[PDB]
Amino acid sequence: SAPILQSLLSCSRAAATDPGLAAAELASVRAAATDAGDPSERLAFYFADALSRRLACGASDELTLCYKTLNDACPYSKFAHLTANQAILEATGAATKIHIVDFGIVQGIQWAALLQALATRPEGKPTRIRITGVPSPLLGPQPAASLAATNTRLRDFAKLLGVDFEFVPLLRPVHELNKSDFLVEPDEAVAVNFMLQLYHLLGDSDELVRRVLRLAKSLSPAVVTLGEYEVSLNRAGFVDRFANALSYYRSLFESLDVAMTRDSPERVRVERWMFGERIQRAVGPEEGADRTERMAGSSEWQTLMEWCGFEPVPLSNYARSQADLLLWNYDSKYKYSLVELPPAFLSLAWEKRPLLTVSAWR
Amino acid sequence: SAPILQSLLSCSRAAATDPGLAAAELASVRAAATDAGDPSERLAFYFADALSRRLACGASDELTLCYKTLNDACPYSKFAHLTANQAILEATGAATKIHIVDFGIVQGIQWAALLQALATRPEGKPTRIRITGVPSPLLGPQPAASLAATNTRLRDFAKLLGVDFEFVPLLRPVHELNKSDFLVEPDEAVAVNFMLQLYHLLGDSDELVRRVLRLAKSLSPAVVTLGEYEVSLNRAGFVDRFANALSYYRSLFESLDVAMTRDSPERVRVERWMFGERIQRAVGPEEGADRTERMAGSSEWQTLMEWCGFEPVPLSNYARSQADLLLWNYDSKYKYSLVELPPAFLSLAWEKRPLLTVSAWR
Repeated sequence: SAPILQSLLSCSRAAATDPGLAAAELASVRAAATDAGDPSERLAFYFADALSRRLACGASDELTLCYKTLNDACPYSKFAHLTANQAILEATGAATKIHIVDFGIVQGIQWAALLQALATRPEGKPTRIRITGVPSPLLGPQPAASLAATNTRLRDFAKLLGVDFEFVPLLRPVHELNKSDFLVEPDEAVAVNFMLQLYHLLGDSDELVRRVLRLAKSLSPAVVTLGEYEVSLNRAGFVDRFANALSYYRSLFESLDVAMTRDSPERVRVERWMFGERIQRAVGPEEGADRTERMAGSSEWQTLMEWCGFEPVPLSNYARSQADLLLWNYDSKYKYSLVELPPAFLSLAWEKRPLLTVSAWR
Repeated sequence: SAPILQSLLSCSRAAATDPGLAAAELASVRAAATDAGDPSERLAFYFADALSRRLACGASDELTLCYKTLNDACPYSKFAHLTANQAILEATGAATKIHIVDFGIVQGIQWAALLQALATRPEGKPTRIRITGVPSPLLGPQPAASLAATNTRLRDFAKLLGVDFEFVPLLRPVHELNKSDFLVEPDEAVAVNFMLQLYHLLGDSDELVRRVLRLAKSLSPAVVTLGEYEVSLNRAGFVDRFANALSYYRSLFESLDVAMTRDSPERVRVERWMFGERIQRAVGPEEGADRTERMAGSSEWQTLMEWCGFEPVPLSNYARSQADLLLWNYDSKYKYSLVELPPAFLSLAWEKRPLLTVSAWR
């Protein structure tokens, strides 16, 4: 472990104690840190900033560009989508009519991939596919242009498969939606998809994540797919959260380093506006009900899903191969691998540290 | 059309006439050209160089790196592989044992993709898949380390699918191989794959391309897939070849420009060692039997395939959708589209100009 990061960790520990943290210690880390240097230097830059802000207190455009950059450089979103899609395909094989509910849609590519897969599945192409999409916070407060374009794009794609298809959005806040808003029909199989979405609802209270998991369960889904960041940033106390976050973001920062140049502006946008802001939320001033954008590890998610009446579904026999296929062209300098977490999670890891975990439930 | 390119074209025309080309004209193009400027400037640089060499006469490492760069920046190889694989999957559905013959294998990714697809096909997973691979010239005169590693990688992948699998290489020159060398068995379906390979055999004479197409036919394949550069650089005379090549490479150079930075060293490697060398071969000094690395348009390929007793096979109903899916994340600055060429070719185009064409035959 790099000295700048060990010094940062001792800073967080000192900060949480009675004597407190000396300015010289934090100043030394801040001096050594750089948002333009190597991954450990950049990482310390954003963490030392957040720690400063914590001590001092006592956009939509950025994010959408960031999301696109991250997914061109890294296999995270593709891993998650394809692994979720394989679980949906297998769960819904006996159905001729399928209804997908996407809590937190960004662009349409997961569903374009799924449509292609459904068209060629063993049981034969479905006679109807409907998608109901709740826009991801990544699309901002003004998601209409983006959703309409995704709708058009998916409907044009479905025409090229010869399949009856519909897409509709739900724009009201999820906390106001009810079962009847999803317009589910008795003759269709439902799959519910939560990809990098549900962590937004974690809070001092579980009520919002409970309300939407109950809502999902009420649709009697054939399967519910969950894709989540693998880091425990919820109820743990500050010193543990700081350590958990530092290790997690160290892996993310390193995977950016192998993928993009040291001077890439796109890279800095991701590091500052996506990762840096998340770091501020996890390790910055805010606490209790004020602390937002929490994340949880896979055991905590399992506890919540089972609490809401779901049970684990094993992933496909062909989920590890599909994920290896996706990683095939990442040469030797990349450090991606797949890690199983119990009971039925599959996670994409960097240097054997799980970063993005996918699971299926019913 | 850019003035530097129109000036280049008039240069080629002057060169082929009796008066000849004036040094001032070619010097003006050479002055304006730059291997570090915009696509039309880089293009003129390599073409003006080749034209100079023509007038004056009266590696494996480079290429392998180039191939990797090109395929990380552009969808050409993925388009070709996935479209070929879909045709193989459909042709071999009724078979429980499949034997793939790959003339010109580079790395294993086409077959890893096909194995994944076969494992999930409607008819149920095959009981045995064998692959016989002839190494691509891109692997150089020393392909053993690369082939062995590909073999290992594909066999490890097949274990994760639960399918009986074998891979073997053929290292002798293709002009010495015979039907018995492929060890085909009466109970298996054979697919033969030529992806960016057969153009290497085109020559003043057709004998080498004839010999290998007859060899393929003798294996009684369920399907033969062909993927080729869409540019007529074979029997056409110099002024036509120069014009054809200039238009073709203009599209390739432009697609690199949207994908990579102007100062990328990787980009220059591709432009100089892959494209620049090909340009030298097409438009440089060599003629008649000395002219090598010819390329042909889709009509010429159809003539040759039919001459060798093959007939066109329609591509999948889901080949256009699969190709749209592959292109989904190329944003608006990219100019890729799909173009049908008769009778049954599918081509990936840049600004509506076909660049890489795939077809199936039997």
